[PDB]
Amino acid sequence: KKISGGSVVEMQGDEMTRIIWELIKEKLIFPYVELDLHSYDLGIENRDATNDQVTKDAAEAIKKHNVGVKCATITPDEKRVEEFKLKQMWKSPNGTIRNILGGTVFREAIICKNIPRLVSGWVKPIIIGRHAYGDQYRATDFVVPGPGKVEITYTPSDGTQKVTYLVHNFEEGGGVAMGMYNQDKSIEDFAHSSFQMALSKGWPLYLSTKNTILKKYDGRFKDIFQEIYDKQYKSQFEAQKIWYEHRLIDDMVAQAMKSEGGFIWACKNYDGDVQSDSVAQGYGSLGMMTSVLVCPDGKTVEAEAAHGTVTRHYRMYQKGQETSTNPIASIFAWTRGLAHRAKLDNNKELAFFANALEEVSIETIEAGFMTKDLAACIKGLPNVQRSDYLNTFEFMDKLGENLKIKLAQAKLSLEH
Amino acid sequence: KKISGGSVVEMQGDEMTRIIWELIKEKLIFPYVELDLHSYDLGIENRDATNDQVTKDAAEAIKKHNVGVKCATITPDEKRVEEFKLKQMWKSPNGTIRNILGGTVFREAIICKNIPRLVSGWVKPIIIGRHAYGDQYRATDFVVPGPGKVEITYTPSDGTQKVTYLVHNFEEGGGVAMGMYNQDKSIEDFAHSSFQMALSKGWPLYLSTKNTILKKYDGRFKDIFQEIYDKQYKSQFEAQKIWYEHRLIDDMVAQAMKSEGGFIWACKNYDGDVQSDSVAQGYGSLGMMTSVLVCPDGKTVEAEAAHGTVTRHYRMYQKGQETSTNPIASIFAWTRGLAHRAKLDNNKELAFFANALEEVSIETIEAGFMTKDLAACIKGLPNVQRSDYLNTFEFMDKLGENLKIKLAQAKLSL
Ligand SMILES: O=c1[nH]c2c(Br)c(Br)c(Br)c(Br)c2[nH]1
Ligand SMILES: [Mg+2]
Ligand SMILES: [Mg+2]
Repeated sequence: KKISGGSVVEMQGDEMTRIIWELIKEKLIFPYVELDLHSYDLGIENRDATNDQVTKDAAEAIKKHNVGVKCATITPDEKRVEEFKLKQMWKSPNGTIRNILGGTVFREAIICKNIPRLVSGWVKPIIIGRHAYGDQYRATDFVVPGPGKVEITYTPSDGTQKVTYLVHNFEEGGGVAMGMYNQDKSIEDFAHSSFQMALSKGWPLYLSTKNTILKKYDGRFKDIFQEIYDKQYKSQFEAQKIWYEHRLIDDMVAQAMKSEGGFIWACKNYDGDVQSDSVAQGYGSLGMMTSVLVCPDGKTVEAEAAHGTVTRHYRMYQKGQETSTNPIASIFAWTRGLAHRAKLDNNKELAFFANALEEVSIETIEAGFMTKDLAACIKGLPNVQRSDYLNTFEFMDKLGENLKIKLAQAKLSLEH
Repeated sequence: KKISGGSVVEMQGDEMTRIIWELIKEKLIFPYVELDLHSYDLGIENRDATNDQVTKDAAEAIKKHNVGVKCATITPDEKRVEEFKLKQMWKSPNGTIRNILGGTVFREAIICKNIPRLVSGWVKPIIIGRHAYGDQYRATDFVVPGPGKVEITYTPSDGTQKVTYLVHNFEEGGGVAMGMYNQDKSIEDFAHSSFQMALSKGWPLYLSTKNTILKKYDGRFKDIFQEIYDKQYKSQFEAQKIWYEHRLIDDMVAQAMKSEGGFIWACKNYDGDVQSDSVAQGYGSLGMMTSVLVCPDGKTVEAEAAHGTVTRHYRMYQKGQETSTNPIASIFAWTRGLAHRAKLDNNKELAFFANALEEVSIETIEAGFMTKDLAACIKGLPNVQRSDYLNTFEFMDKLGENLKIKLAQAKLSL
């Protein structure tokens, strides 16, 4: 007897993280949970073979089944095109999925008592709410080949007017130009999700923009957040002795760095990409971070392993060398996805399991059993010896052992 | 007898930094240096009164005299428009000046042995090379009022073709849109300045972009840097056992944070704005940072006090309250400007003076005499008592006393 998991959309990935993904399912999920798994191969070869259609199909399946769990993938560059003999330099699958679903990607460090922080003052968590739609991630950028005029136009759908703004007149040589946008409804959804997250955690909320420079573009984010706060959330914030404030991005980063944590940080798409990584590194390890896309319907989520594909480790693995790759981000993509699945299905057994696997992952590391990266955090990379860490397989074995113990003990406890 | 300073363009600023600016010239510069000072009032009231023309005139005067020194100014928002009863919400004077001059803004922490870092590993300096032209700082952004099509077009000056790219078709409601650009020549100048800085310091250089997303726009920065490195700087870097590498911005920040410093970080305009402040905060204090615009001609510079205008302190000052405002950024705008002036004029006396004032500023803080902000860095703001710091006037007095001693001793040593 396994737990009835329900419907989950899974997206397979690339390189080392693809290997780890299969170990996780084989050792940590499948022995305990029975799932109706809707699998999509987002490996670079399958994306190339389906002309990136598999990415769009996976995003539509998430809309249908409400929970997706995604493995980290390769976003190809010139070198990758040559390596895999790709038809095109395919766009980021994350950008494609996020553009289809919309929402806010909430990112937070996975804290272990024995991992030292780079920022000693951060005693409370920092949650990054990254706007997942538009801006640089759905932009139109091109090379300007020589002298000439770049203009940007708006034509309302009634056809009664046309506005033409001059971007730049290139007089000597060329350069680059780009157009980008955002949608009012997407900004409103981002605001609602940020206010709701601040209220569920009982922490103040800060929105960062550069509205002093982008008066109209960033000014709209600032105006939409303020308007929604004043009309729908101000009394709720006052009741919990918390607040909402707008800050300039350069002021916000410096304020975050010298703070003690304990706040929600609403970031525009590009800033949330950079800041979520910086904050994760500030808590100790870039890889020790959750990443959950919360869609506007309040029912759909996509949990992911946000970090790289770890090419260096993958090359070693191919050459038959020993590797010690951290699987926690991939584990927490599963647990966060299963926890949301459990919440939708009112499934106490799956809710218990998802939480238990997160506890086991943290308790394992805190018991002194970890991969090379985490061992380097504690000791410093030059002082790390083979005895200080477990290889990928040894670490997964330790986790499997600890998970079995935790679930067996919980079964025996509820037997009265 | 005073030192013959030469021609310097000065730009007066706003609020608390304006007060401090006058104290600096009165106590630290004028008693020792005779200057042909070309003064421009970039105070928010004068910018409003001249319809922001004073900003453009100051930028042209920098082109002419090759040295500018700028006080921090207000970039107005809605609240500022009401406060000063402004005709318009005037654009950032820094954006206006940088757009006219072009170049790279080099930013670096001002290190004092007794100020604790937030990042314990940073034992060597991090120099940020911020591209000072285009991108978000010369963008065309607007509100999209409802459903309709946003398009971006390119028309070559020969008129033989027209490219129209669809930005977005707004189907339900409106939003926002923007167009932005950069110039090949400006990118090439940014590359040259970054490679030259890395070679003068003997440190590796990293360029950060998001070329995996903005394949064409950021790809051009990456291609121009690589092309210039391979053709003009690779052997020079190999001779100093240093290197140049491109990194994705999110990877670069994490790598910088866990490093020990000791590198040049070439940043695009927007990233250099955020990262220069983050790095300054990592070394201990946001305000303890130099900011020098190095123009493409290799002759023109604009040194500035890049931090805030300290409105909170200014309000206290107006109410007759005691204030303790750090003047170091404004002092180093003067010293960096005078050092460049001295280099152009081959003036050993001015070169000595500029360096001496930087030494005095650091030695004064290291002797335990500092403003409230620096005292809070050492003790923690709740543990700071009035006896731990000097007010603005007391601190400026300490510096003046120390500067007089240093210059008198150097004169006697001749
Ligand atoms: O953009 C960012 N963010 C950031 C942080 Br959150 C830290 Br702790 C640090 Br030390 C630095 Br350099 C940065 N840069
Ligand atoms: Mg990232
Ligand atoms: Mg800044």
